[PDB]
Amino acid sequence: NADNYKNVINRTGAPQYMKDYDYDDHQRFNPFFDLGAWHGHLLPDGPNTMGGFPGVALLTEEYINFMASNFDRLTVWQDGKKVDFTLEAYSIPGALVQKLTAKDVQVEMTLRFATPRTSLLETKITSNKPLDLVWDGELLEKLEAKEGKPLSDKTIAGEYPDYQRKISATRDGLKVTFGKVRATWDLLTSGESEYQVHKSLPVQTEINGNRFTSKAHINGSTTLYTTYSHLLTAQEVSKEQMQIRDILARPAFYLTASQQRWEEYLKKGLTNPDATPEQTRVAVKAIETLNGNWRSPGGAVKFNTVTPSVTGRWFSGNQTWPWNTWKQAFAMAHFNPDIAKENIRAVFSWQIQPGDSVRPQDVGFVPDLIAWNLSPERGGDGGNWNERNTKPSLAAWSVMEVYNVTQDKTWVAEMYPKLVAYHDWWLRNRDHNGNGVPEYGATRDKAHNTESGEMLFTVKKGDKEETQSGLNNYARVVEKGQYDSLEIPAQVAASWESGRDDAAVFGFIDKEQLDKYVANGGKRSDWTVKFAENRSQDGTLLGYSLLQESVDQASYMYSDNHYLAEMATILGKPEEAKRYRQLAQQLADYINTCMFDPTTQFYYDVRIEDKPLANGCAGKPIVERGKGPEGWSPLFNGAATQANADAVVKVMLDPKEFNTFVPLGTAALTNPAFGADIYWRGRVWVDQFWFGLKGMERYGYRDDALKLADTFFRHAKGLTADGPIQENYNPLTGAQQGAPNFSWSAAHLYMLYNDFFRKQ
Ligand SMILES: OC[C@H]1O[C@H](OC[C@H]2O[C@H](O)[C@H](O)[C@@H](O)[C@@H]2O)[C@H](O)[C@@H](O)[C@H]1O
Ligand SMILES: [Ca+2]
Repeated sequence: NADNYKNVINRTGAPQYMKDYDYDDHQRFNPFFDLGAWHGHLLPDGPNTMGGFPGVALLTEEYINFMASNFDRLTVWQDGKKVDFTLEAYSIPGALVQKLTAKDVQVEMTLRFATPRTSLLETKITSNKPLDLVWDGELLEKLEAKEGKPLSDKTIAGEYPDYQRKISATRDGLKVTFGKVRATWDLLTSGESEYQVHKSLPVQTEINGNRFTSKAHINGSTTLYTTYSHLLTAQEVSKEQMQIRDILARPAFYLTASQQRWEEYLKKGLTNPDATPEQTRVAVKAIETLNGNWRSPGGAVKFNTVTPSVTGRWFSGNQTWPWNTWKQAFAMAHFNPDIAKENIRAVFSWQIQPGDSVRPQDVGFVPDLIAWNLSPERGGDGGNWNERNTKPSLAAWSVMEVYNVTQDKTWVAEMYPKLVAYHDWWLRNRDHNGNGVPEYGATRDKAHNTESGEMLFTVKKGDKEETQSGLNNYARVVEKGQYDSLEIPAQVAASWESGRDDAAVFGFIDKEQLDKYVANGGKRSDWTVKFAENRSQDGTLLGYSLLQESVDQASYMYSDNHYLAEMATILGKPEEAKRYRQLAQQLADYINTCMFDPTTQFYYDVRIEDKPLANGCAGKPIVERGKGPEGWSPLFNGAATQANADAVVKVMLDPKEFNTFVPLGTAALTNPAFGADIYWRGRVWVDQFWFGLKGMERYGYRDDALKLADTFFRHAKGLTADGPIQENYNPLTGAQQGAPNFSWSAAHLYMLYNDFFRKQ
């Protein structure tokens, strides 16, 4: 029951700036969103906010921007005298609650969500005499701050002259109008968006520039109702009036709907009886977090989706990525299965079709990033929407977990063809050596190449830049190697497509570390990831590949074939299933044979060397760039043989390798590029962690995973505090880092609850 879980996350705070950013540019507060709505609310922290839920957070299509600190804050007056209240404020799963206590008057305010654009406040007043009610509010003025401190003296209206915010009174409340602003990286409004306030009683309203006062009289105890609605289009504004009228006409129905929606989340969700109360509350933090990141249809995205973080700088709006989607939907299938199915649908709703007007050669491609606004290339003015690359595909796994939970045959029939086209695209456009095993890469694009299809790249040295074109020139410039750095947009995009930005296995390594690598007898060339282009037989360019085959990528492909075979068998396709089992078999054979080094007893990526080996392997395992989580991807995805897996677990459990203060980080201590505070070269991510625990388990090492889970739990910082879920942990110290309310950490924290956490 909800009440058992008060203040799981700290949702207090009084924003002072539109961008009230923390150190990494994320909104430093944690607003309550639900039902996919495009606004959210914080709790009051003291006297100045008491009587209201401060911090109206607006989701301006692709970003989170605060509107007001105080907005619709109640204050109570009896015989011209202000009533003095003391405050209790708390969140629960699915609602914010605050109570104001005094001698002769008491107020109970409960804020829940009614529709995907409209939240509902219930104000329950209890009094033995008549009362005068004052609500007040004030829009924000100041622009930007970091850690509470201002970065400038810039004002919101200065920065956006065409915003022209205007508070206006109405027949049953007030409203805020917003002018058109197309600040592509900051603030995005249609020109007809609004924040509407509607009340269940007549009120009298005074507007004073960018603040308001509103008054009313009541005879005694009474429960009144208020709607708050952020609406982004003229068409939304019209289509809501009707739904506001039905909420005020029957509030209890909507409270009850929400109230019940959440009891069912918690019921379906909290299914591990071995878990401790502390661990069960971590699971609920994740469910809240995950549900908060759920957005309803909005702009170009016709489905309900889930973003990496609603308070994130670049993860807000309905901006959706396939990678974290699979992880999110795997977890949310175990509690909010409806929206898990929609998240998957949303990612596949812009899958490339035959005859596409941008990339007809990318059929099956699933974009890296979809959002409210399409790219100029597709008709919109969006700067985030991205088809430079996809991301690593665990689609079939994620789709199969929803079916595991629901048993819905029609779900599998819906998805199968979407997945098969994605599978086919990998093999056609990401297998430079037609050898059956994928590379990470990039697509053909404005940013990657000329209109002739000649790959762009910039050569840098000292203060000198030199943009050039063509794979011929690129090859040469690399051979000579007379540059400080070499920027290839297409190669930059394949690091995105890898899922890891700074990774050792893709050649990234700081001066001082590389120097010690050389002093230990390495050559600098060992860290140079070559790059090539994929052409059809017709000579058409299809994209690019890293001249390197990644072991995680091959493992995910094994999974893809594995699950597509089961899906095929379920849909009564025995011959398509036999073919996927065979592809799977060839991938396991290639992974074990080509990517496992018996010497160091672990898996690694392979180079696509200029000529293949005697055993069909495109190259030798890239052991010289150290070990990392990809090493146990074959265990997780089930590609590994019992023996090879036995070896990998030996390494994983070794204190000098991956078994650290927080285990299973993103580079072993023995990696040459290792850095404890480096995101993808040391720091522990919960997904990788969990892939690893599952991997041990699958090959008989459940009790060892349970140990590591207990270590993770005792050591990972803040896990049982009330702070938002973040991205990763330093493996030596436990410090958290990365964006608050990070979905996939929630996805996988939740699954750690479901699989491995227990009473010790
Ligand atoms: O938009 C493509 C990109 O989106 C996500 O990364 C957002 C990044 O945007 C800027 O590069 C910013 O400076 C970074 O700090 C921020 O993480 C995603 O994580 C990438 O994989 C890629 O899809
Ligand atoms: Ca290949």
